[PDB]
Amino acid sequence: QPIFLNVLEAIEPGVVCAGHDNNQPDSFAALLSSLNELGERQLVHVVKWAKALPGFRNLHVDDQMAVIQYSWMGLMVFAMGWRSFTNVNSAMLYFAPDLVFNEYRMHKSRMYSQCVRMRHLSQEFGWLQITPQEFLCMKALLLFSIIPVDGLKNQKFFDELRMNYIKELDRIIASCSRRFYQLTKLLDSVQPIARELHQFTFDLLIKSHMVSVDFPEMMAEIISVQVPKILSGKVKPIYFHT
Ligand SMILES: C[C@]12CCC(=O)C[C@@H]1CC[C@@H]1[C@@H]2CC[C@]2(C)[C@@H](O)CC[C@@H]12
Repeated sequence: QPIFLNVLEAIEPGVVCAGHDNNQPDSFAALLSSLNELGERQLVHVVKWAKALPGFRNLHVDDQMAVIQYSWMGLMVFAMGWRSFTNVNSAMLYFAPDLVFNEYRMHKSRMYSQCVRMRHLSQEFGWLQITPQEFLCMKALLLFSIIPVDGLKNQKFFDELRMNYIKELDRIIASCSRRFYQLTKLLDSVQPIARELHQFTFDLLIKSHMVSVDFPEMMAEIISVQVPKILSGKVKPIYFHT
């Protein structure tokens, strides 16, 4: 109904295929290379989504790219959890229409423990009865949920932007106080999942040539330049709850 939800609903990216050959057997190299390629493809959509968000041009240009390059993992995981919930009721991880992870592929990817936590996130959309509007509002907040400890180039504009995206989530929610507690808690729970994936993908990139896993260009750069800033503690998530 407001101008805010109109925009989020209008800019929400469509379907993104991974390009996975489902005829080949489920090897560690094949699954991860297809996930990597899906990441490269989704990263193009996340950029164009982010730039079309209300007030996103208020940020400094370096801060615009920085906030995208830090928050992409959590954003994509959260959207994937939503796809998994809506399509297959959180039974499998719906990374893309041509890349759906069953229990076997959770195991063959050597990421079973991480896939379990992502499936658990997907089940929370069902357990908490999250609406599409709450999903979109929450997802938009995740873009503004990880920053350098030293701060951004223009920190005031980020703070003002983050404040307003919190306000919009509180609005579309509305002893209802428990709701906001729960949604903030669910948003916080994305961050530990994203950190495990940051560690996994970083380790995988280092050893990629040995295990024949293919990393595309933007993924290789971001995982080698931006992700280690997060893993070294220079860049950290903004939690709601301590
Ligand atoms: C973001 C992606 C791809 C987009 C998505 O739907 C969620 C998914 C979560 C796991 C990521 C994957 C991109 C490729 C990664 C980073 C692998 O290198 C290891 C974990 C994978």
